[PDB]
Amino acid sequence: NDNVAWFKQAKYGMMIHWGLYSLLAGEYRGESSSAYAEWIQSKFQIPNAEYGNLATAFNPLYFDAKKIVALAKQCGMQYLVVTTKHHDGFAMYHSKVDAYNVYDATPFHRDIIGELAEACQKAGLKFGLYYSQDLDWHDPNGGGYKSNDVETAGTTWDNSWDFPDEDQKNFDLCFDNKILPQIKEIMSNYGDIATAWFDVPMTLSEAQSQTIYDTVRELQPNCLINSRLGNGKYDFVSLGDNEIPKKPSPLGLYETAGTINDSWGFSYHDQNWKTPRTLYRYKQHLNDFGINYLLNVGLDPLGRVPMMAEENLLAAKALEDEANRL
Amino acid sequence: MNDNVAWFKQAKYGMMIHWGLYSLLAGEYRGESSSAYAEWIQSKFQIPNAEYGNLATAFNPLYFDAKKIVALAKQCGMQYLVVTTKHHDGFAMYHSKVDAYNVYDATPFHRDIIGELAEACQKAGLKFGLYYSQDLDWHDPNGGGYKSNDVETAGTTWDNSWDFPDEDQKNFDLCFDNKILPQIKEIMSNYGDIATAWFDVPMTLSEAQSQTIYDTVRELQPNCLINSRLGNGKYDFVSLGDNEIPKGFKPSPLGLYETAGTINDSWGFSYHDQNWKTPRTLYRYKQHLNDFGINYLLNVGLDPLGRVPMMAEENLLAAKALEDEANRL
Amino acid sequence: NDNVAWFKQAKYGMMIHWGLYSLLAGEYRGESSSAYAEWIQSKFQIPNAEYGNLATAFNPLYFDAKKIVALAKQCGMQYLVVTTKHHDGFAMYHSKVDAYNVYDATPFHRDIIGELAEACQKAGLKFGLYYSQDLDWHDPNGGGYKSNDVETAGTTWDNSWDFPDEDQKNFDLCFDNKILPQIKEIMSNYGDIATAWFDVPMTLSEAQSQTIYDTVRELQPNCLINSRLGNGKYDFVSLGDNEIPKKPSPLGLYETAGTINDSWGFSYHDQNWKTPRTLYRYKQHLNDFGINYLLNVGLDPLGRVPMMAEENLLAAKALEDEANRL
Amino acid sequence: MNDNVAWFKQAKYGMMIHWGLYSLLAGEYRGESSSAYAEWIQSKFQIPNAEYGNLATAFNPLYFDAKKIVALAKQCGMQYLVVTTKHHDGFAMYHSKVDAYNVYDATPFHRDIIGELAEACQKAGLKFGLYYSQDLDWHDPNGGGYKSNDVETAGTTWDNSWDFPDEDQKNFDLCFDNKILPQIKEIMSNYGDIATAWFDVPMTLSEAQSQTIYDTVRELQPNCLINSRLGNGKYDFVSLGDNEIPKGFKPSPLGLYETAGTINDSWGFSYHDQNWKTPRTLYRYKQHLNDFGINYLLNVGLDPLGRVPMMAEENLLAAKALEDEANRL
Repeated sequence: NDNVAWFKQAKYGMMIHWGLYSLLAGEYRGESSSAYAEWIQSKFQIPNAEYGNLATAFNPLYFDAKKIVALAKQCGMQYLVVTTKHHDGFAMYHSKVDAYNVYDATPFHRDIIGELAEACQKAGLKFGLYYSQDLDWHDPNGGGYKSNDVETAGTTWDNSWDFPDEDQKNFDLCFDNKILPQIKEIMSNYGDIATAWFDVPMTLSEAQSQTIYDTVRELQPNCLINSRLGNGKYDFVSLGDNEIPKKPSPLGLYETAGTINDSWGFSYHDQNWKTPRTLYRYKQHLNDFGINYLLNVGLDPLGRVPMMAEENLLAAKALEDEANRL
Repeated sequence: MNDNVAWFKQAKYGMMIHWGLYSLLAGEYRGESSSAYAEWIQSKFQIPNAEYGNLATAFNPLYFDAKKIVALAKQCGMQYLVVTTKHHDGFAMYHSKVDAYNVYDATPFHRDIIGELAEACQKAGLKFGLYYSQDLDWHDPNGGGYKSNDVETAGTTWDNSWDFPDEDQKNFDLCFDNKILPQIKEIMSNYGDIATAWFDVPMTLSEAQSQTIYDTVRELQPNCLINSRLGNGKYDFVSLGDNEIPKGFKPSPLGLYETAGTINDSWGFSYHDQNWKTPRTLYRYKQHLNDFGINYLLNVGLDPLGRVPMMAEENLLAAKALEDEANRL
Repeated sequence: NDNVAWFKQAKYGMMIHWGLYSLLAGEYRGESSSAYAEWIQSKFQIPNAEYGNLATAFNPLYFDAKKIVALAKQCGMQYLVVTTKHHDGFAMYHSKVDAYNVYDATPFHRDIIGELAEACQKAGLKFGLYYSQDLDWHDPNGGGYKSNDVETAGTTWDNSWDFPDEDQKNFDLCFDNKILPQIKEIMSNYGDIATAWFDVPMTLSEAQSQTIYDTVRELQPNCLINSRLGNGKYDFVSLGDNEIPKKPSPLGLYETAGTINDSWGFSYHDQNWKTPRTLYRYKQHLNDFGINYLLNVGLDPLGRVPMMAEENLLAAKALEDEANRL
Repeated sequence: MNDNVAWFKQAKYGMMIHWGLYSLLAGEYRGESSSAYAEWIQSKFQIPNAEYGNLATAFNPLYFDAKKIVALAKQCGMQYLVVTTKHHDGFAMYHSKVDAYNVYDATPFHRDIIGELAEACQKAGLKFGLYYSQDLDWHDPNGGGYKSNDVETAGTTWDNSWDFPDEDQKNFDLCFDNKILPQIKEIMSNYGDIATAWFDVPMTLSEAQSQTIYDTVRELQPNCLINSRLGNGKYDFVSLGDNEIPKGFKPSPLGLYETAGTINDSWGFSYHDQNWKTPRTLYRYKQHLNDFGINYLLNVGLDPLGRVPMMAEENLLAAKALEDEANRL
């Protein structure tokens, strides 16, 4: 597509983390999440019955996709990527296949992904999706259960507390019944999807990885795919910073994702916001190396960009504009 | 007797709880900061009652647990707990017969917070006090404040001057008769023995109205000790305000004194306010007040899920450990 | 002078707090100063022999008046006011009358006020002076000793610890021997002085107040004088914020002084920096009411503008420029 | 015996001290932040030795008091104290015969910090350990690091590649023979019994040179327990690095283990780093390490006046109170 040229020149995007984890805001029964507040269910092994109950309290009165996209646009971000479903397995769109979602399970009773997809269409911002194709703590057969020999931002990679029978788990059950169906949903509704963001597989076959690639290719012909999916199945390489000089990308497309503070999900204890000058300088450094900066905002329980995140994005923009006048 | 006088003389330490619709905004409104006082946020931004009240539809504090809150208070050596029955925004945190603008009728939560705390205290053996905003009520067309705006606040005007912008056609008596006295009767009649009563310094309240509340409390709660703030003849202990603390003055004839503070700089929960007093500051202040025969009433602003903030709990518990250490050495 | 017109249009100035208190940086023997780190000697009643000993450690290797004035200039500040001598009584210039000064008492062995006066001359910034004409904790007969019935940011207003004989103290001794002589020094050397900043007298006669007024008028004909001096003896009223609407100034000249964090002097525990947006908005509000914003920087022990102060001034400038383009 | 082995098994808790020229910059250089590691600041900004060394002329820590530091350590139940004799910047914090780039010869202070701490520990009955950077030395033309820059650091290059930019003409042997071995002999001979010895993992040091230091320490300080970091045959306790802590691995044949941490995120003092671990975090970590037979070596980065930062002292003391409370309950 002309989508390859467009990504080469896009430079700057907004990432959005939002889900049930946002209501706990980095805190559980007087104890801190790790740096990663969105991992809180794994960190404290919160039973699905309890964690899911957060859905009943999810009523973000101040959520406004128009205002979020406007902010992104004012900062010169040319695209927006959003959590359709994180490791906890809660869909932030109206999933036909699973009622564990913002639309069916919450007083809010609205499709977040829908409102953001629309807001982007009208503002002329491309629209990307993140989806956790491997881990699903809500699914009896969610991924992670053949790869716990490594430490996480929680405890185990899988829901080992609600489903403590690793040897009687089968990821295929989860892949066939939830993963592929939900990927079809998000890739079919919500119009043109410019970017697709999957996790590095731990517990899914080359087949399953190839399957998602094909499903995305068929459904969203122009959709650029994050390297994390698999060694043959991508269009741009997501760089982790220590991979940047002073994973072959044949299209020459590169993205580095970061957050303004230290968490992806909202965390009221994390006030360690990168200063405007840090945000601007990092953006400048990545852009000069032909790397897109995908900068994460973790929306708060009322659906708001935290005050200091908004302030710092806007001040970073002012510094950039000032510097482009010289 | 009122052996309640002797008990207050020796109580030394209490928990205060601020909680209401303001807690959901958590010191933030449309990208902008509340003042140090997050509970004033409606006045600060002149949030129309229609919008602010809509917060009630989002109030579902899944983790609220009066037992756990009272247990914490008890573990820190606090002998009583005082709670916001209704703050300046005029939203009742109990099941008010007289006004449906309350936690029970207006919220998914559909529960009486004052009730659960009153019970939790009974069972734990902690006295139970009440705070009520008898003068300001931003929800009431004729709420107080509208004859006293010549002075600055933690918001804008003292009264709801935005929804009700006709200062010259306002009458507080309407509000006093229809909401204030009735609600004070409610909280002073239900929820059992009330050990402490906390009113604001009147701005827009006659001597009559002040005397009326005094009498109502005296009749309903014979042993209830009353905060000086109410009125110059109408109290049992003087609440001291920081600059009134030892190294005009209102006579305390019973010798009873209380200073209220917060752990951070806000009474209501505020995400942006992480300026928690260290355990050593909490302990030292408590010790200083207690040595001058002053009770320390220390405020916790519960978060939107009904939780004591992690750093508030940590700091209370560490302050307790320092105190115990010091009482062994 | 054309100095009246110039102040009406100046809008923005840098204030500098710096002295021995800066080395303690808000901390003494494991205990915190108040919000006002420069009050630390009074707060802990540090004996003059000990506090003065800080002079032996005062070697600010990174002090650079050119760089400080450049920053001020880049932020659009049109003048710079500096502590010649704060309540602790230590002169930050080469005082003939008292060797308790940066030049004579410190390894640094340099005139701070001199270097700043020069840097301002060359950059085309006006140059103002602050001087504590009443309190002097180093002087046996320093002020404050007839007015302790009120609380301070320390303990007593006077040095009541080294000199504990209030009834045998005589401020005239201090006024004649240190105050008037030092005011003559700072008002005679260091060239044109655009602004003069005295404290509200507690313990000095109408005579003594009139005397300083006259001395300034004679020495610095065009020097605009801060209302704090006395009810007949000023050119602009210094406003304290809660005095601003929604002290008659007949020239129509107004100044409000603030700090970026909560302290005037450097305080390593005070990281409560006003955000760029707060600084810019406050400046805008004061300027719209015809009030000059005098914004304080408390230099650190090495003579540096703290990193977050510099960042926040520069970002506030970028926001202002952005807003002036619209 | 070496009853020093039994003593380390039961010691549980030690104070580490970082202090040097880097402490005066306090995590800041020309308007810019050090990394999390303020002590790396010279490498981070490639500060020429002429300039960085000039900091020595400003080093006059009027409030340094080894007695008070050791007293604090003792009150927190720390049984030993380890100190930076010389960090990567190559500045000795003792009176080195072999190199005048030291606190005694180069600074107004004109005093041996290692000496005063060694004495203070003797009198208080605390063991005394030493840290020394045997490989990196940014002051030495032939300092280590110059054959291992393919990996990222808390600064820029591992070696001083800015003052000495001729990697291909550098020879570490020059540095080892003339500065490293001589200085290790100095610190291991003066300052009395040395209980603990802390070297960096070699990058640019032969087996010979590693064995040499081992032997030198063994000869000079028979009872000195040596940190695993030195070399795979040349140690007595394994220093565990966080991700090595229980819920390849190097065998500890004596069963001796140490984990070093800091209270905030820096080893050296940093004005901008106020991210102090809470007392409850300190206590819990100590408890967890101790239960797995691991000693907690907890670092304090002294400020330019030689002071334990106020929040470091507060947090150590509050952590102690929590520990004592928990050991009564």
